[PDB]
Amino acid sequence: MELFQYMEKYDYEQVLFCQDKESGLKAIIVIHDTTLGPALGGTRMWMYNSEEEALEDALRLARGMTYKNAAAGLNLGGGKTVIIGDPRKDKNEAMFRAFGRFIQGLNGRYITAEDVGTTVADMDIIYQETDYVTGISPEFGNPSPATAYGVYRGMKAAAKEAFGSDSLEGKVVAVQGVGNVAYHLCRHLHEEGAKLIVTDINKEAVARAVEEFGAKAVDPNDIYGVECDIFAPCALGGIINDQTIPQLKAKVIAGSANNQLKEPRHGDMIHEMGIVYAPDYVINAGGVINVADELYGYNRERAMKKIEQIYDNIEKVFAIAKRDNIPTYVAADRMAEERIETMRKARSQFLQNGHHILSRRRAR
Amino acid sequence: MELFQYMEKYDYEQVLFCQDKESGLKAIIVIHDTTLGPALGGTRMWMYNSEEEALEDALRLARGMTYKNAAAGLNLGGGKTVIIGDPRKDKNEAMFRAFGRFIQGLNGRYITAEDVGTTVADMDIIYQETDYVTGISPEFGNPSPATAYGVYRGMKAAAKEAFGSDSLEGKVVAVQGVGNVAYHLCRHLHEEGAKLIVTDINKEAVARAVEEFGAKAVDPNDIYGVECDIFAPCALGGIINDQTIPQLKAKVIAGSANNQLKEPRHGDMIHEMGIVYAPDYVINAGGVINVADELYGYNRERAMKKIEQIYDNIEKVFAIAKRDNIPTYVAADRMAEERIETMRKARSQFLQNGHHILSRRRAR
Amino acid sequence: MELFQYMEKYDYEQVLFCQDKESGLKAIIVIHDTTLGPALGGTRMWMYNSEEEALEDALRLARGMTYKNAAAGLNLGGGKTVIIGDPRKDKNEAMFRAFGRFIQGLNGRYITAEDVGTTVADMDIIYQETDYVTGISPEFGNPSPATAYGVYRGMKAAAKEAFGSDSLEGKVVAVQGVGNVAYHLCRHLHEEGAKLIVTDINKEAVARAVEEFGAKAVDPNDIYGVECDIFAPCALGGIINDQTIPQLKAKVIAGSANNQLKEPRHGDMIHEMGIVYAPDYVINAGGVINVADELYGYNRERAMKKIEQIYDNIEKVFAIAKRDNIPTYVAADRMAEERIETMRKARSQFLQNGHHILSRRRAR
Amino acid sequence: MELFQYMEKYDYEQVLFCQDKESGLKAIIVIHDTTLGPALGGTRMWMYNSEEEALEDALRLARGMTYKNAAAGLNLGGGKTVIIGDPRKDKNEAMFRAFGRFIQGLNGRYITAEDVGTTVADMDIIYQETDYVTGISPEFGNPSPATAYGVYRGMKAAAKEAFGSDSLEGKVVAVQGVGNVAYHLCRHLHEEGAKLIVTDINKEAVARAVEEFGAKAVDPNDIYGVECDIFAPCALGGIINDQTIPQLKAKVIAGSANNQLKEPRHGDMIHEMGIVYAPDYVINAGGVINVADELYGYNRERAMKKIEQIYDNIEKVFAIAKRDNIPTYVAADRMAEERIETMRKARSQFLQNGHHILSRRRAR
Amino acid sequence: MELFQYMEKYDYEQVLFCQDKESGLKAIIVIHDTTLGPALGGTRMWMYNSEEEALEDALRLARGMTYKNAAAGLNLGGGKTVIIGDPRKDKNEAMFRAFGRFIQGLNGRYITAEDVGTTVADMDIIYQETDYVTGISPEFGNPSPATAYGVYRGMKAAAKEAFGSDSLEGKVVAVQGVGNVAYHLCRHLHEEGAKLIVTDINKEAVARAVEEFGAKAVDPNDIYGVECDIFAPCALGGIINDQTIPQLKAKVIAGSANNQLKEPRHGDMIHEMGIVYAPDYVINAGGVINVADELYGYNRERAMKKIEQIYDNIEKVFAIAKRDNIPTYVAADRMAEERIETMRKARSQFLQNGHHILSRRRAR
Ligand SMILES: NC(=O)c1ccc[n+]([C@@H]2O[C@H](COP(=O)([O-])OP(=O)(O)OC[C@H]3O[C@@H](n4cnc5c(N)ncnc54)[C@H](O)[C@@H]3O)[C@@H](O)[C@H]2O)c1
Ligand SMILES: NC(=O)c1ccc[n+]([C@@H]2O[C@H](COP(=O)([O-])OP(=O)(O)OC[C@H]3O[C@@H](n4cnc5c(N)ncnc54)[C@H](O)[C@@H]3O)[C@@H](O)[C@H]2O)c1
Ligand SMILES: NC(=O)c1ccc[n+]([C@@H]2O[C@H](COP(=O)([O-])OP(=O)(O)OC[C@H]3O[C@@H](n4cnc5c(N)ncnc54)[C@H](O)[C@@H]3O)[C@@H](O)[C@H]2O)c1
Ligand SMILES: NC(=O)c1ccc[n+]([C@@H]2O[C@H](COP(=O)([O-])OP(=O)(O)OC[C@H]3O[C@@H](n4cnc5c(N)ncnc54)[C@H](O)[C@@H]3O)[C@@H](O)[C@H]2O)c1
Ligand SMILES: NC(=O)c1ccc[n+]([C@@H]2O[C@H](COP(=O)([O-])OP(=O)(O)OC[C@H]3O[C@@H](n4cnc5c(N)ncnc54)[C@H](O)[C@@H]3O)[C@@H](O)[C@H]2O)c1
Repeated sequence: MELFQYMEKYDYEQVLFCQDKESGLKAIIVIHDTTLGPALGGTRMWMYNSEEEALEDALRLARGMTYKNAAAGLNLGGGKTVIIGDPRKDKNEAMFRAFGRFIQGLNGRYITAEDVGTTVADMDIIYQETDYVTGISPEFGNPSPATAYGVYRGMKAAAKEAFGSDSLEGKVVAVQGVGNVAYHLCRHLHEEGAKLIVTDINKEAVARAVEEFGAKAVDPNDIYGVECDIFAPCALGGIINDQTIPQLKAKVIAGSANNQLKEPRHGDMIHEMGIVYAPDYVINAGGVINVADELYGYNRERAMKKIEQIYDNIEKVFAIAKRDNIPTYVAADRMAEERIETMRKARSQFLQNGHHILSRRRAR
Repeated sequence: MELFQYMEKYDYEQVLFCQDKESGLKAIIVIHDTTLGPALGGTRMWMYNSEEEALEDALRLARGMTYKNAAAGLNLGGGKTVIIGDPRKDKNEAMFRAFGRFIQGLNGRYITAEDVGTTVADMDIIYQETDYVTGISPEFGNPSPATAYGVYRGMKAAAKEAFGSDSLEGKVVAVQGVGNVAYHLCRHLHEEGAKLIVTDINKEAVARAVEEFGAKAVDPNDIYGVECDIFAPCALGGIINDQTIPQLKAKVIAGSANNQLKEPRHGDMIHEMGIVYAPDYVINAGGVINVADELYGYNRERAMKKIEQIYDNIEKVFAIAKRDNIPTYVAADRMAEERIETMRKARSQFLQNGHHILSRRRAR
Repeated sequence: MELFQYMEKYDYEQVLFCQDKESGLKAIIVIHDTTLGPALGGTRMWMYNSEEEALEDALRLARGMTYKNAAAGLNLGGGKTVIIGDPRKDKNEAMFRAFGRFIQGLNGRYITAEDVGTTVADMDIIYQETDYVTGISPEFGNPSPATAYGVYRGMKAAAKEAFGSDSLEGKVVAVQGVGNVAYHLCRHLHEEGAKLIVTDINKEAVARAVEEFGAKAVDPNDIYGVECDIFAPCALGGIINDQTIPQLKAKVIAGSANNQLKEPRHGDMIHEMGIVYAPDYVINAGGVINVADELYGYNRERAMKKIEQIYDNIEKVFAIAKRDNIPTYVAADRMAEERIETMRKARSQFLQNGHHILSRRRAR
Repeated sequence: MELFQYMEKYDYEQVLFCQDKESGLKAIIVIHDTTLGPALGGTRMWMYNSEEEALEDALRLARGMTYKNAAAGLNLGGGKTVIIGDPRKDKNEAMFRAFGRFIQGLNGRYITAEDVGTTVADMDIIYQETDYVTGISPEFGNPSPATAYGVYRGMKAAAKEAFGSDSLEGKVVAVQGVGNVAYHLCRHLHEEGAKLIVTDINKEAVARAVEEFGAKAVDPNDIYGVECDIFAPCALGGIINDQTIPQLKAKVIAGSANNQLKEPRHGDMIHEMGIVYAPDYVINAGGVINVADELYGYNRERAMKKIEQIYDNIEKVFAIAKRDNIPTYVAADRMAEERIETMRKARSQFLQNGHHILSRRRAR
Repeated sequence: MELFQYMEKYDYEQVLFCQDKESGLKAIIVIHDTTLGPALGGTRMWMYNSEEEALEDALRLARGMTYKNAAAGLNLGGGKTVIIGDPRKDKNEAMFRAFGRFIQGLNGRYITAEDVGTTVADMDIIYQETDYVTGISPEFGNPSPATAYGVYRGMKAAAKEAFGSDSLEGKVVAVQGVGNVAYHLCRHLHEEGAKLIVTDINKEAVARAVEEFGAKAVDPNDIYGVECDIFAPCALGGIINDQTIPQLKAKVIAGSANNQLKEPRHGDMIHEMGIVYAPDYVINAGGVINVADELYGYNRERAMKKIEQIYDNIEKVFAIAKRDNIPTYVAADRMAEERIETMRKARSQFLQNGHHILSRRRAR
């Protein structure tokens, strides 16, 4: 692969291949940047056809988590674990005890959380070996009201961008998927008093939506052509593709879905038309904020006060996009890199007793 | 300025000029005295025309905080920070991360709090770099009921000075400004059963006052000439000036406003007439007590029990003023300096494991 | 002075005005940069006519120590203390106990050493209050053989620059001043087998030089016109001025004197002629290396092995000067700033247990 | 006094004379025995005519607290402080800050609490200097329900001694004094369903007693001659004197009063008659148990479960009194000394990490 | 005795009566002042007729050690232990193990050393229980060359006072007693080249003195009338009495004997005549400096460099005596009290990590 070429083109710190034979563990931990703080990342268990599939996937997700944690305002880096196995039939205790010792042997340099493939029952076996695991605690045990609240605030900011007013009484919001994250979103949007147009691949969830908030049951294939204001995709990625760009009649795209643009040329075309696209990983970053506020000792009010700042994050993305005459998906990356370089240069004076995110401190 | 002459005439320990270029921070931390404990002080952000304006302002406020923290009964010194900038447009994260590291590099020798110009959203960025910051905690998050309760107790003490009885059923209290601190004061004064005469530059707050407690709406320019007993200024400083001294018909001045006397000759004239002036920084010291009780781990009952002692503080000020045949604004300074010198001499025996206000101790 | 303008033009971290009234201390500690490590600097006691004289002097010496400690290879920053007093009649214990507590209250952020005005009898009073003081220890108690050894190595490097050969058998070295630092230098130069031409304002030291190593007694005013190879000034600063540049018949200037060029235009003219000027603060940095190796627990062999690298330091200065087509006194500053920026960027990965120069570690 | 003779006859460890001149403190701390644990004792402020009065008083109370803390089941020794002053007019902050440093300088070897003469407002000034102070905490802030509950349990045990049955439905209890400790006692005695005969020097408290529980208002001088079963003195000491022994018609004396027997010959005569006298410092030891359970972090259920054991303490006193053919006031001392000697001999095996009552341990 | 009156007239911190019955220990520890540091004092074992004899003796020696440790330049207070027993027949291990635990229970607040009555074989039993004991270590094991060296330096200073020249070639020194401390003194005085006149109650030591350095054997009763310059008493106290003042023909009294003046009226008469009396506890303080330098880890060169400063101590005593127009034995007390008050006021700024003499620090 010439793996140091791929590392050198993007400045990856480490890739790290763990293995354990009596338990059957093959894991790839990738730490991209640990400038702001420790590298928080999800632990994803999935079956890949080779090692190179898993390696490329771990490297892309490490870069993505660095820009997410930076542009969210967290003092955390970016990394990602891939466990090569099958989560239906290739789990036991022994691989997670082996894996928790491989995390404890990095000495706090990498913090893990649950992701696609692991549950909060495998981060209890890891917690028996390490402290550097999050999303576990009896105080904590559910990021979906948090992610919905952050999508709500980002939609406020994008509405003040595209229109000037953020009071959404008198707006039309089309929402695809009502799966636990757009559901609380639809709670927030009707409790403000906005009109809702929902769809889903199921109908029982659509029946729940119409019974709760009087939404409009529309078929899933033509959610794209609905004349609305704010289109909020919450189902999958690759939704904005070449096959669907002229189908839109909305000017504000702000949803919780990951990897919304299929190719960056689509983002170029959206910026040439005029659809106000707030970027994908700045809006939906509420769940990562929620699971990173556990590192203080979890408190609901502090974490919701931090999730409230996604309004300001989106507003700075649009300010940089209008200053630099670039699209907004480029403005998100440049916001994050400016925060990384500025905190490299502004935290340079010597202290022999500095605080990081894992520090021992006063109870207060 | 010959800055060591000004430091030597009043025994300032340190002045300390912080600077950071990539974040735009220019700060002046002034530590006057750290005999009793660490130097607690506010962090004030304001735009000054030069450096000398900010320097003179920081030095005056450092001396003022030393006498306030001493005469309140706290084990804390006096200092003050001035950040030279514009709080409407010259804030970001990077200057407060730089500034929090400059506080952490004093090693607990200076504790900061919010003041005129900063909020409790900038002491969360400082808290990511240091423990020596107060007014932040999720247990804590509001000094105004505390400051009003302390003004109430000091008015009890001044009423027992001027009359002998502290039960205020049958008294007349004129209050200017109903802005969040005299409001709870008016709650306390009518729940004792005293008659209220309020005024304000607004009328909606006056309407709220009349609707709540049946106060008397009087115009703001002639609040000074109202025949009353206890005049409680709660709006600005420089109220007692030469233009308004013969306007008074009250004999007890006890309000929460800072810098009440314009010049000390006015205090000389008040003492020559006979108006019982309890001093400004002894009465309104309840908010500093509230934000300094957080250093124990915040508890409401302990802090209110400590705010209750402003009765005794005012009573000792009047005892020293009658012992020493001086005015009361001089009696406040001499009370504070006697407490400083007595705790210098009475805490002189050696211990290798002493407790200060920042010490680690048993949870209990 | 508009002191933040002068701080912002050169990126000073702190200026810090200490004062103590019962002991008579007025001190100015200036910390320029603490990127590489703590700020090591001398404590200089001298009488200045005002505060502004002392302030300008402290600021210049702080910048000079930053570039010296950087270009020497040390993990130390640059700072400087000025005590405003008279060392003949205004010393006692009480000001150094007060001053040692003001250094201990920076928490290791600034390390002090002896300099022009203090002795190793005032850094014993400071040592009773702090650990952040160097040059004191009973293992240690004499930087002059170290500084001479470093001047010897730098002269080796400048001789290989100007000629190609470093074996100095068959060279002519003119040395002014034989005061304890050029004396061991003349030991090294005749034990290699090089011819010496010494001078001094005294004659008894010249008699000692001629009796020891057979040097040539030449008058002090015409040491400049002596036809030689390597001219080694070791007396004062401002030697290379406009009045003496055409007097030289030497092509290698390498001496232990501080502030050799009077103005940088003189360095421009030296580079236009062709005299190989190795810069002043790269050669004579052996004494600072000697007093900074005490921070490990002093060992003579490790410190001499570190002083041996001034050959490589001079060789990199000449490599940058030939790469960048600038003079050598500019090449020294650019070497130091490249080392500062490169160690800012190469030590950026997170550790929660990093080592600095003041760290506790294994005895081994 | 030949003070070491008095110390040697009873094995006092230390007497310790503290003094502070600028605050006016003259204190006598007496530590009798610290075998079981640290010496807990009250701090009593009172005016004595000389030093010898205070010294004899401190020595008697130190021995009394050793036998109380031993026979109660606590891991605490016995000591006592006497401050020589006047609590009406000779208190300030400075003497308690001086005194708290003199307690902190014993290093946990002596723990102080409130007693006759100090309040819980002087153990807040001491708490600013030391951890070895009890009865202060915001969790804690009232030993009187505890002392009453313990008197109730001891009366249960004495009733099973004198009769065999502990169910007190159908008994007659005469109680003198209804001052906050016999009041909750009378609550417990009527909620079991026992008949009450109360008296007091006041009548309003007697009116409260008759209105609450239907007690019988009897004059205070002839409470001694009332035909009853269990006489419970709760007012003063010296009640059982020669003038009142034939006045009794009761066979169970069990009250919360200190120093009940005037001379031990009275206890000899009570044991010769047959009145079941449970001793004074075994019954009323509930308040000391309450203020010593704060040293764990105060919990109400654990402390009440420990106060419940006074039944077993009284039962062992009567078992030793019937085994050894001695009176019961001698049986209390011998119970305590057997516990002291047995815990000297049974805790003799070496540990390098033992637990005492002041130890740091797991939160759990 | 009214022991708090005697404590209050001189500001004694503590008197502390230890006792242990199974070992037979009766000890009186007196701590006078612990402002400068911990209280260093000797442990003296002697038989006194009562307690009051021992108590008065302990109090006088505590005050004397405070002024000695202050005027010597040490960071140590003054205290003194008296053990009431007979050192010929009333020692064992058990009393020193009991006593070492009573010193460890003061927590470093009092440091003990050997004195009249104990040896360095009883401070090995104490060292098995505590660290706060000095004069014991295998590095250490002999204050007499130190005390002689300090007497030599003080005699240098008194010779420059009385004459102007300190080079003692051509002087006459009469020395009584040649017992281990004047012996090394006579070594120093003839190795400078001064003429010696020795005497002693023995003759074999006088024969050793004449054989070594050619001294002059003079009878012991008329050592006082010898026409000399510097009279150096080294035998006992009470030498300068009314019976011997006109016998002197010397003008410089500088010897190592304790308690040289019988009454202070004798010192008044010496100052009225003109005999330059350097005070007793400033000259002979070399042994206390030697045993207090062990607290750093003992090093001979550092301790001798500190003993060298007795020249400067005597010079400041004479400067204060000529400034204040008082005798010199009063000038010694006022030098010490000025050092105590100045270090109370100059070490007042807050640090949470200060160094004292018992602090843990870097090995270096
Ligand atoms: N929960 C969080 O905090 C968080 C964080 C980041 C991203 N997200 C993203 O939010 C999206 C959904 O959230 P979730 O995974 O937590 O719950 P979810 O998977 O239950 O919600 C998805 C629902 O969308 C519907 N769906 C599937 N295909 C669809 C299609 N073509 N068209 C319309 N609807 C379709 C289904 O009802 C599905 O249950 C996901 O893309 C997830 O990655 C969530
Ligand atoms: N909150 C505290 O704990 C605390 C502590 C110390 C001092 N203070 C002082 O209390 C004063 C007011 O308290 P605040 O700042 O917290 O709330 P605030 O500023 O809202 O109250 C001030 C109100 O007074 C009225 N006002 C302005 N000018 C007036 C004028 N000429 N005449 C009459 N009323 C006028 C306005 O209604 C104003 O809102 C201030 O001077 C403040 O410095 C408060
Ligand atoms: N010792 C070190 O480690 C070190 C470090 C850095 C710089 N230096 C520099 O080295 C120089 C001298 O070293 P030093 O101060 O340690 O010992 P030093 O002061 O005793 O040596 C200087 C001697 O030069 C002679 N001198 C004075 N004026 C002269 C003149 N016009 N011409 C010729 N000679 C003259 C005198 O003999 C003088 O004693 C100084 O400039 C010092 O700053 C020394
Ligand atoms: N509160 C405790 O935990 C505790 C602990 C140990 C001992 N005690 C003892 O309990 C006794 C009383 O308890 P307290 O001090 O806490 O409250 P208290 O002092 O208010 O109760 C005493 C009351 O007894 C009455 N009194 C006074 N003289 C009397 C007399 N000749 N005859 C009858 N009644 C008389 C008065 O009403 C008095 O208020 C005291 O002797 C106290 O020492 C209490
Ligand atoms: N060793 C120290 O560091 C130190 C410190 C402080 C004080 N001193 C004092 O130094 C004095 C002697 O020193 P030492 O005790 O260590 O050794 P030491 O007791 O052996 O020296 C005293 C000698 O003086 C002689 N002596 C006794 N009576 C005499 C008399 N009337 N006239 C002349 N000589 C007489 C004897 O030879 C005696 O041995 C003592 O007063 C001691 O208190 C010593």
